[PDB]
Amino acid sequence: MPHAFKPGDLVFAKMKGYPHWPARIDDIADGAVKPPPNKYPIFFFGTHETAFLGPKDLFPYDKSKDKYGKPNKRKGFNEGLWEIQNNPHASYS
Repeated sequence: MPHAFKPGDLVFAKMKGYPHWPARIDDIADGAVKPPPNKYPIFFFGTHETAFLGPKDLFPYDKSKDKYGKPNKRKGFNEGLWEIQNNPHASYS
């Protein structure tokens, strides 16, 4: 059975106006800004941007990649695809 989302989890994350996007639940580093309650900091592969998102927007990677892991015109997306597949846990600082 599924647990709650934990930092390190790979997802497609859905933002308004963007397609399901390859991402990861990040850790909060010491002294860095904390997300609102019931939000997770999401690092988006390719764009390397952070938003805060609840679970309704978070699609587990393993299960969703057949639907969503296909290339896309969008800036950063294909880079995004490569990162999540090939090195999802690197520092892209």
